[PDB]
Amino acid sequence: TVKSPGRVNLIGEHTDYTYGYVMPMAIDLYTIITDKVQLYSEHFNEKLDLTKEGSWIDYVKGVLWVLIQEGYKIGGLKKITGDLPLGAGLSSSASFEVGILEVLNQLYNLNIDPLKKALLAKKAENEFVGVPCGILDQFAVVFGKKDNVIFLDTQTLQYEYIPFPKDVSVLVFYTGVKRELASSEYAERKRIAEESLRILGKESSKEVTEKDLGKLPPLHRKFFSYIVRENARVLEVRDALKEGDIEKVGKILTTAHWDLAENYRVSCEELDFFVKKAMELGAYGARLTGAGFGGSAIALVDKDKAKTIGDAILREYLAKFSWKAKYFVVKPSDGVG
Ligand SMILES: Nc1ncnc2c1ncn2[C@@H]1O[C@H](COP(=O)(O)OP(=O)(O)O)[C@@H](O)[C@H]1O
Ligand SMILES: OC[C@H]1O[C@H](O)[C@H](O)[C@@H](O)[C@H]1O
Ligand SMILES: [Mg+2]
Repeated sequence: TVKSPGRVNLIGEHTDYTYGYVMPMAIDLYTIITDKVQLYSEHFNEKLDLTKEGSWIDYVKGVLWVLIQEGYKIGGLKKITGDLPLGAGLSSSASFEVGILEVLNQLYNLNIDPLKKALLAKKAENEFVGVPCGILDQFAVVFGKKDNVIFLDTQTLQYEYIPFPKDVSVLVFYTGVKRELASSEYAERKRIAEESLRILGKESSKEVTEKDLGKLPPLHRKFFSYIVRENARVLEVRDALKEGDIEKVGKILTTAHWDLAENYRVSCEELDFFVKKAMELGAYGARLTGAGFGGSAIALVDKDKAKTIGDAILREYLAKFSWKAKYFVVKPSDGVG
């Protein structure tokens, strides 16, 4: 049996597709996997000689395809339970991918080293399932460590563990919203960023200057100016956190949210409602997490106060919107084990 965590991004959003900085954490809500390929998906109540079908099994088929293309000698396997909500923005995708991968890693004794576990799970999701996405999710879910977040330079895969204060909790709030446009909006942001680097002669958003941004056209400059600003915030969250100044960390997430919401235009009414309400109830800061357009948000909150805050925002939110929102008081966790 294998426990694969989900994940949350502390700071550094829409940054990995230009090879900038990122600071995920694995969280303590999991996927749990228990001759041919025949699996029971407990959530769905349901299913080597490798076609896409249009169903969830496609994540399973993409990992075996990716191990085989790489030459590993594996076989089949014969149940999936879990805490983790699907489609919430807590990357059940990556949890499931690398949970499957590590079952094979353990059984068929592949002794695959961690960073390849992540790069392998991400190729399965990019090439097999049709879904674009940097290394954020797979890395977090594999490299998570107990009382830590992971600073990652995604250009160079150079990472650093930074203790997250034990008397501070990350409040995860799932809005219940998954907008249908989210997918093509992600790809547009991504298309536009790729183009910007290309116009500028640059290879990463770490390199980009004030005079560089002046050379981009209106929308490209609006979108890329945000990324250059996040990169800087990540570095500032990095120092703040290593001094245990969680109030500075919190102020920075807050700035980040409104830069995301106004400029990169990937927030929505209900993420903003959560952030606004978190701040009326004493949070250090709060901010959407993941792609945007719905999904989940985080608030930094004292541990002793977290359930009272969450319950307050939940009821406040459920009076305003009809979606099935949930929240979780979450602990930074170990990656796949
Ligand atoms: N426990 C699971 N059992 C079966 N399928 C799963 C499981 N976890 C994730 N999945 C599959 O992965 C998808 C997760 O979707 P995704 O678009 O990446 O949203 P999220 O960001 O939460 O991962 C689900 O739709 C489902 O097809
Ligand atoms: O930072 C936002 C985030 O959006 C999605 O979650 C992708 O899977 C990530 O790679 C990253 O781009
Ligand atoms: Mg996902």
